[PDB]
Amino acid sequence: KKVIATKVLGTVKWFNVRNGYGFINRNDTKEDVFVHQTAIKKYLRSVGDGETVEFDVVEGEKGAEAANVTGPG
RNA sequence: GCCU
Repeated sequence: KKVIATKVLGTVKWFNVRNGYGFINRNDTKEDVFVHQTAIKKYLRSVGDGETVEFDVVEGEKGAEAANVTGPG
């Protein structure tokens, strides 16, 4: 998957642990980006609604998606 | 695994 942007900050809109995905609102563009549980760095791979996260934006098979999702430090 |  092609990297489109790196070191992007965003706010978690919601993340559903039953379905394994959610959306992050990018702080730089105000657009939502899909996030799958497997894209979150070390339950073990989850983020919380309302938290600020840092991530890359990549081109998945269905459009842009988050990758390498971590805390901002 | 694209609005729960």
